Amino acid sequence: MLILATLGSDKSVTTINAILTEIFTGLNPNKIIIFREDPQKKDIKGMEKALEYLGVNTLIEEKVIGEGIKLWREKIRNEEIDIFDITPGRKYMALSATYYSRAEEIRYVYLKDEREGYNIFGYVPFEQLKVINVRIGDEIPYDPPLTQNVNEAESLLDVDSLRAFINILGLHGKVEINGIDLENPDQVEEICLFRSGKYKYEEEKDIIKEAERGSLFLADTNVYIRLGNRLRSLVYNRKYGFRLLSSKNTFNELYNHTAQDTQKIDENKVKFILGMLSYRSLHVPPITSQVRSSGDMGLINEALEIKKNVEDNVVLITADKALGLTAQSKGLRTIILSKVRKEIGEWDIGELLFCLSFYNDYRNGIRRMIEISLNGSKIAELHSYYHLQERRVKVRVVDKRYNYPKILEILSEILATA
Amino acid sequence: MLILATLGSDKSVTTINAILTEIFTGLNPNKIIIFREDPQGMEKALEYLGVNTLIEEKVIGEGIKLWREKIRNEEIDIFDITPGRKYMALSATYYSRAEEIRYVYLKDEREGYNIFGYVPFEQLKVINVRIGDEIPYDPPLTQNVNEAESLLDVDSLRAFINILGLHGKVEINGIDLENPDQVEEICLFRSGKYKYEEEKDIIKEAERGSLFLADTNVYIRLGNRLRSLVYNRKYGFRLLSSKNTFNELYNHTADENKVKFILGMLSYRSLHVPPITSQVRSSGDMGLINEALEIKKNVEDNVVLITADKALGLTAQSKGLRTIILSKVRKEIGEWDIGELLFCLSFYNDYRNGIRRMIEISLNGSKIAELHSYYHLQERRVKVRVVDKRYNYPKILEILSEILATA
Amino acid sequence: MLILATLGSDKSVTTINAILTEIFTGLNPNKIIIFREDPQKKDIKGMEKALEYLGVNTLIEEKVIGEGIKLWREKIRNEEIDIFDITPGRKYMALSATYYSRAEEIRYVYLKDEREGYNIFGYVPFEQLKVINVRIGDEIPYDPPLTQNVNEAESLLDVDSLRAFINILGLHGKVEINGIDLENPDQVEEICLFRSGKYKYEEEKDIIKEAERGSLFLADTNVYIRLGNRLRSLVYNRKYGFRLLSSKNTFNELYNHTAQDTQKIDENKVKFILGMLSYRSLHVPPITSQVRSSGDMGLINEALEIKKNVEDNVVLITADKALGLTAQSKGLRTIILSKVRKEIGEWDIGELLFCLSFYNDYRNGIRRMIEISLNGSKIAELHSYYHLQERRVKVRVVDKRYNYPKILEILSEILATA
Amino acid sequence: LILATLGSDKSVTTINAILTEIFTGLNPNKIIIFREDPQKKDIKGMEKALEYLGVNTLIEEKVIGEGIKLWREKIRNEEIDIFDITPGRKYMALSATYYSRAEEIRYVYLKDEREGYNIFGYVPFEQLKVINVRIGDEIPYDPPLTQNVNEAESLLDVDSLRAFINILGLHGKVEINGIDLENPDQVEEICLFRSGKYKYEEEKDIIKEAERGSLFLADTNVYIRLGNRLRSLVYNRKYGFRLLSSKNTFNELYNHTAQDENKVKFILGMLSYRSLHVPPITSQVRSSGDMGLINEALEIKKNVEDNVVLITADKALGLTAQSKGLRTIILSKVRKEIGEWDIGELLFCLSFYNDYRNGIRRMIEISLNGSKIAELHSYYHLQERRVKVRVVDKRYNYPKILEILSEILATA
RNA sequence: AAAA
RNA sequence: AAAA
Repeated sequence: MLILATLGSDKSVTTINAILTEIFTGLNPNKIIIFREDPQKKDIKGMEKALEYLGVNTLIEEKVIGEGIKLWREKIRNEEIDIFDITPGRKYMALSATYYSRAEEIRYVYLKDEREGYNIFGYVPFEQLKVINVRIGDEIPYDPPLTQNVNEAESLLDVDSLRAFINILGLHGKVEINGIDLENPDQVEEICLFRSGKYKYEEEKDIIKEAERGSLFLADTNVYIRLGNRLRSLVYNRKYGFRLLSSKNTFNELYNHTAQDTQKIDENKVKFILGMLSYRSLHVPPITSQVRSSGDMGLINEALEIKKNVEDNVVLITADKALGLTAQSKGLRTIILSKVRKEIGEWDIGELLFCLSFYNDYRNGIRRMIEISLNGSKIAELHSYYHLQERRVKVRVVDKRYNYPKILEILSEILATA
Repeated sequence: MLILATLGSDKSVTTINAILTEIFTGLNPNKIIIFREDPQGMEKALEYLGVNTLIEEKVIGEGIKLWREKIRNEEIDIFDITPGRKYMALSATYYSRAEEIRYVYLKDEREGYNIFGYVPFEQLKVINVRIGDEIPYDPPLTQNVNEAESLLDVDSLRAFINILGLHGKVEINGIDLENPDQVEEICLFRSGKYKYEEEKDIIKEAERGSLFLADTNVYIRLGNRLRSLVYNRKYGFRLLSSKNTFNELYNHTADENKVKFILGMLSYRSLHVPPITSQVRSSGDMGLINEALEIKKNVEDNVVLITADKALGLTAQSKGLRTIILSKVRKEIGEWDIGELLFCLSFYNDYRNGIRRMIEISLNGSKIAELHSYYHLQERRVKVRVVDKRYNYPKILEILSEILATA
Repeated sequence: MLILATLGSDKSVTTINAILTEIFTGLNPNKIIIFREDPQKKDIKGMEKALEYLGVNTLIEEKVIGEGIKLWREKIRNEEIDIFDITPGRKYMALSATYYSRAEEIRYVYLKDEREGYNIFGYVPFEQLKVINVRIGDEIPYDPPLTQNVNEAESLLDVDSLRAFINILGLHGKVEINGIDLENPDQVEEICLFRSGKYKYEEEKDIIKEAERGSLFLADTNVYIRLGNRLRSLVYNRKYGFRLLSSKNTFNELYNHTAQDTQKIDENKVKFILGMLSYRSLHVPPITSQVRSSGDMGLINEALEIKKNVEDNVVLITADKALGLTAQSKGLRTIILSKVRKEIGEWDIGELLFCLSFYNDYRNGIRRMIEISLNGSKIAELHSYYHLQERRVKVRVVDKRYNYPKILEILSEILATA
Repeated sequence: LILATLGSDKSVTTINAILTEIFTGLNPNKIIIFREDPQKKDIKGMEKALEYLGVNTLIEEKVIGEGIKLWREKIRNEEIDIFDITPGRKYMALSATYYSRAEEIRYVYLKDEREGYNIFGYVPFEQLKVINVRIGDEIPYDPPLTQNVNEAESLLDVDSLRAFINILGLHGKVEINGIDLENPDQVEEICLFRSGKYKYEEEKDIIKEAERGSLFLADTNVYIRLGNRLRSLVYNRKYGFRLLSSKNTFNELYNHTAQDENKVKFILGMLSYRSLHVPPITSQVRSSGDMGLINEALEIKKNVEDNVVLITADKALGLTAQSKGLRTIILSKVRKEIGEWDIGELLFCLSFYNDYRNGIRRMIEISLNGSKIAELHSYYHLQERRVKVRVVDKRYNYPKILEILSEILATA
């Protein structure tokens, strides 16, 4: 009997996430109505299956109306509706619904920081997302449903959906990461913590500042190892573009530690492999052909040769103080990653889990299982995935009541078709 | 007595454009009140439109309850609820003292969030949210604008044409595109008025996450439209900066052919930080294919070659290289870039082998402004000299571009 | 109000083609019922839109009955069916329908040669596919509808669908191919005729026979040029596998005419490019390097080296007599393609149009247009597509009443989801 | 006492429909095969095969010809007790259900049709239901013993040995003795992967990439451990067989077999390699090592349109390949197959290993309810893929029948 | 669409 | 069209 209505945007994600957020306040609709201006490109019944996995069976009817305000007037008014979410869609659609829907309740999902919007459901932490009764103005709490009838335990999750998994799980209690000893991380584990942003260098903000000034960058090996994918944002400036040059010396050092032979894997090969993959994620290998191993003087000399031949200032980025001093002596702008700070704000938990799953799936010695637990009990385990371009991790859920990755997997497929 | 109100969003572009759209329906308010959610040359631009108004920014704070009680404490005639959050628009249309609530309806939102006038005004409808009828445009003339010359980017020049079009027939004089010489035909492709069918193949390959290398002619003819063709949401900018193409563009840029390769190098630098670190030293057909093969051998990504040369493309395909060959042409039946066309035609005009000629914009047969090529180290502008002081909108678009750049 | 019911098999293609064959007998249902023993793994959506372009505009419903002949007993008995098609699905399912259905007609689609089945709709010529009333035994003739409300002129068609387009169009009258003098083809046009199977060499039967004996083949350039993709079937048996070795001499000759430089395109460059593409579709380029051997003796000398170091018999294939005689004087078994045969049976019309579109799109002089005309009236034009692995031809329909490629394009997307 | 069935163009369906009915306890004197086309069997040891089952029968073939009308005419007069309609076209099955003199119409229902069209007994009989279509009762299996054989020895392919186990399982508990797989040594672990009893988690990635049209190169350990199961993993209906024959892998396999302990794996790998590939004799690659395989993959990647993927069981090699831009599938994680796997492949692998084990030679035996039935012996031939089965219990010599059945279907 |  |  319960009818839940909403508005159908050209964006699929807002309409989807508005419906999904409402289901997480305990509501169990039996019919969902999507009022549309224009027909939708193509939807799927996978929304029905994803809702089914949350204990909800519902008919999903789309009603196409058109542009007219009076046409929206009439069809909204004489439609039997119990709850009406108005977060998606144009402003005139929400106005028409609010004033003229016969709904008992009209609701609105309030996202304080819109910069975190338009991502997979659960990506934004649920403390920063508010469901509001627009008629009274009251924050309305989340009642997170459990998963049901989920036959498949394994799913493939990207970094954003892995973080969404943690946030959705966090509605039920305390989520914890097992397999990492946060008080005594080894060399690679410390590297993964920097790569995820849990630990940062204060001088990263100097990289941002120099990017605004339009300088060009060259980085040594450890910048790629420790900053990882986060280096892309630091060196990108909206007005000047991608300022990081593809250092020949840095690639040569990464190549010599990873590609010359099939040496057995120890901690230092995993560390240099993390740098090599991060380097490849940002640059095509500039070395079409060259093999020369210098390390310290090589990067400085490469920066000097570039300095002589471009108008822009060349800033050298390194985590090595001795190299940084030598570069400054030869007249080079330098950013030395030295000051560690632990992040109290936002960081990439998904990236950390990706990095740790990669480390433990290929390390020598006594490896560890990377697991996610809720209120002390194990919920899922994590395994690396071969495909490095469409980056996924394999989540095996050991608790049938909390298999949100399967829903997130289906939702990711819906979002990807757009 | 006449007071116009709107909402203050985190974007300045929506609040600004909502005010200007309302003014362009004939409105001349004395007070403009912007109801904001937090403490965040506009008055000069409204001055240039004959509007002498007080712009007051009234902060209410977060919460729908705070708005339900404070939005009423003001006298308003016309409230435009287009910008801002939904709940801010919700309470404003229900608890304001406004005789008229309006909404600037954007038919296609992908054209939004630009400078005022960028959207063609046939796609922009001002409506009263209670009746729903279209409110016709009553475009004001420019007043007290004494400086005739302005510097406009490619989008502002398009906005000038559209705003001028509200007054009548807009024409360009000094160009005959029939029999487009080599450069003229190129400017048509750069502007998008003429397009290659195989541009869809670039879009399709970009959706699949391929990397691209393009020859010199692709940068020349596709221009900066390459930016949207090779950009995918999932993987981003898929066009590699070919060292072979840069070498050939640098060599030619070291006078009809010179225009071609300056246009190509301009687009290249606007799309790429040049590949300074690459050791490739070739500047020919086989150099491009061989550069593509070397990249293909060493990267995870799929490599696709873009060329406008059948002989190159067929040779590349004979070496196992997936290739997009721009051959077949279609006349665009929808949107293209008049500003890019005029920027391109202005640059050519100064270096034509014939006699110097003037490109001008006219309204209903009467000359409005002239377009002059302007060269700066970094900026990409055209100098517009308005000779009809009633239509000196470039001065206003110049001011608005400044305010948007402050973002 | 026609309710056309049918059986739903694990194959979607047998279901899909059964409905479409019924609708090409004038039938215009408003409801279509699919009876299922199992719920379909996939979920078809464009099946409705395909029928809308044929002016049908029906409902589709999947009745899941399950295992058991009584369960198929009862749930078929109390269901209103006018016309029932029993072509798809298990035999027990058809028996339940032809026994306990209140259907007026019960229809079977008879396919004489099954080997041409399970393909895109319209692939088998409609003169080899019969619609039969099971009660009477009589052959209901075809009433091919036209296309309605389809304004997207352009479509992308694979080889099979292109031949299906011709067969569907042939239901209305004389289908002709414009842009080629069939009786006076030029060098490349003659090559396309052999590649398409319109003309064959009688000695192709010798290739099949020597394959069944487990011989190994070396083929010169003209074999790849003139036989094209048809060569794959000729050199393959289920027992001994793919018998064609990747000749180093043939690739060198193909490379020198196509890849050594960016020479302008004339007839001969197109001819050798067709050979190079065919060669690449059958072998990995064997020479990791160069040997700079090209001509008559190179292939024979290559065949002699292989013969002296491999146990299986080595058979040279060529279309050049002088090379063929020279090889036999050196003690090599040789298959010489000399005797032409015009195909009175089945050949590959889609491949011919592919080959001609490629030739005319990268041609030399006067711009010839490849068109498909019906009853003298231009129906569509053809253009080449960049992607050689997923092979397509761009079809532009100039007649809104015959835009079957859009339906075949939609159906192809459904078939690919398997 | 007359059994009828339909004659399809495929011999296997008509044959297996007859054999399944015999295994529901039927002992006919006359079998009628109703056909549509003038074709025949061209030879049949079916009477000899059925004679070994205690079925002294005559097999008759009635040609009718295309048409629903002709079928309706010629079916009523035929006196038949049991008619099976599983093979053939629908219409021939449709007429034989409505216009036949048979008192009982039956249908052999196969749960997963992907397992069909194989030698009789290949499908586990739990998946095979004989159904009377009038009511719908499942008819229980009543398997006949073997009579009048006197030839103990047979040569069976992998699929017949599996068919032997399944048919023998209708009489109760089948066990394999002389084999202890727990505590698996190096070769025993290999045989378990080849048979599919243990599978790699990353085999799913091979399927995924194959559906996307990728080309594959594999190192030596993939051929050794995956064996002939590679044929299914690297085959896609849209693009075909996607595994390139690596010259680096062939050189390593050739060096270890053509010029003992631990040589068993490399023979097994080479047998799988040749079964999947015509050896790349035309390739000029001469390396036989880790870097050689990666470098061969790079040169192919550079020169071909297809995406190139490397398969290896060596993490150090795979991580090196990934460092060079190569997309790599690394087989590392193991799952115990909860479902179907190849018992015949395991026994073929273990039999071959048995002749070269250390210390004592142990004989592999198959038993029924604790009683020995047959022994498995390795047999060597140039193009065989055969095992030698000596049945010691006259009552259960189904290999002899399967040998005859393998011959009939071989002429396909 | 001749063990779906 | 989660602050045109």
